[PDB]
Amino acid sequence: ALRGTVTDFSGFDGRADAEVLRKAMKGLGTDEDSILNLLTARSNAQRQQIAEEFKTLFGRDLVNDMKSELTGKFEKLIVALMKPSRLYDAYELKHALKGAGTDEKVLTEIIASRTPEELRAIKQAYEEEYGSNLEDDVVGDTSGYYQRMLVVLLQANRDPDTAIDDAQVELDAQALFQAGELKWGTDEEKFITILGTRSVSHLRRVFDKYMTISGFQIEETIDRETSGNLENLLLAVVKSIRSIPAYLAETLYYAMKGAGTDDHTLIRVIVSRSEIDLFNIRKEFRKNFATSLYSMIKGDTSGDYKKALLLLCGGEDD
Ligand SMILES: N[C@@H](COP(=O)(O)OC[C@H](O)CO)C(=O)O
Ligand SMILES: [Ca+2]
Ligand SMILES: [Ca+2]
Ligand SMILES: [Ca+2]
Ligand SMILES: [Ca+2]
Ligand SMILES: [Ca+2]
Ligand SMILES: [Ca+2]
Ligand SMILES: [Ca+2]
Ligand SMILES: [Ca+2]
Ligand SMILES: [Ca+2]
Ligand SMILES: [Ca+2]
Repeated sequence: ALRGTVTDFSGFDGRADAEVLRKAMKGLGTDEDSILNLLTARSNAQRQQIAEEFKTLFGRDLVNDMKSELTGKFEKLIVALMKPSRLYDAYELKHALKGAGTDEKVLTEIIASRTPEELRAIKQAYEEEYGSNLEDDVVGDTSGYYQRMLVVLLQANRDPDTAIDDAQVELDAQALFQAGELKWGTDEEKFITILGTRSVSHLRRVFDKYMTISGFQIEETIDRETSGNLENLLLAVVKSIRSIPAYLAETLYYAMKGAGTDDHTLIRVIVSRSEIDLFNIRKEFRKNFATSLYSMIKGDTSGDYKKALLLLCGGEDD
C-alpha cells in the first residue's frame, strides 16, 4: 500500500544524462526545460549516479553548476531533489535549528511524522554530516514540554506493535481523561509518555476508547488543554498516528490554501516523500479537501517551478 510517484527509470544511462545536462547549461542561457524533464524522471539514487558521471566526464560539480545557472524557487526545488535522500531530512532540520531562533514548523513536522527507523537513520546521518548531535541541538534551541516531547520522539523507541490488550487500552484512555479534562491544569508529562511511547496500533484503539469515555476526540482535548508549540506537536503526533499520509496531505493543503504559498513546505513535503508515500498523500488530499493536489499546485505556482512540481506529483484526480 505505501507508494511514491518517482521510480527508477528503466534503461538509465548515467553517462548519456550527464551529457544532456552539460549541453542544457553550456553557453549563454540555460535550457531549464531539459533539466526539469530529466531530473523529475530519475530516482534520487539515479540523480547521484548522474552527478558523479558528470564529474568524471567534465571535472565540474553538477549541483554547483545548477546553482550558477538557475534562480529562485526553481533553484531551491532542483537543489532539494539533488540532496541524497539519506541526508535531506537531516539537512532540513539543521537549517531549521540554524540562525538565532528556530523554525518549529519544520522540527514538529519531521520529528512527528518520521517513523522510529527513519529517526535513527536521520540522527546518524546528521552527526556524520554536521558533526553535531541532533538531540543536543534540539535541546539547545527549545524549552518546556515541547523540548521534552521532541527528545522523547528522538529516542526513536516507541513500543512495537503487538497483540492489543483491552485492559491496557482502557487504562490509558482513562489516564488521559484524568490527566486532562478532569484535572485543574494538565499533566503534560502523562500525555508525552503515553503519546510519545505507546505503539501506533495500541494508540489508535486508545483514541477511539477515549472518545467513548469523554465524548471528545483526543485532538479536541489537546486543543482545550494546551496551547502553542506543545499543542502543535501533540496534534502532529496524533494526526501522524492516525495516518502519516493524511497528516502530510493536510500540511500540504495549508502551505497553499492561504493567499501566498509556503514554498519551503511544499518543496520539502513533495521531495521528501516522492519516493515513499506521495501517491497515498494524493489520495488522502483528494478524499479530504475535495481538490486534486495537482490542481491545487497548478493553481498556486508558476514557471518551470510549477512544471517540475507537477511532473513530480503526477496525478489528475489526485
Ligand atoms: N493545560 C494547562 C491548562 O489546562 P486547563 O484548561 O485545565 O487549565 C485551566 C487553567 O489554565 C489553570 O490550570 C495547565 O497544566 O496548567
Ligand atoms: Ca549557461
Ligand atoms: Ca532559459
Ligand atoms: Ca542561483
Ligand atoms: Ca537556533
Ligand atoms: Ca520560532
Ligand atoms: Ca533550550
Ligand atoms: Ca484540565
Ligand atoms: Ca501542567
Ligand atoms: Ca489551544
Ligand atoms: Ca495560495
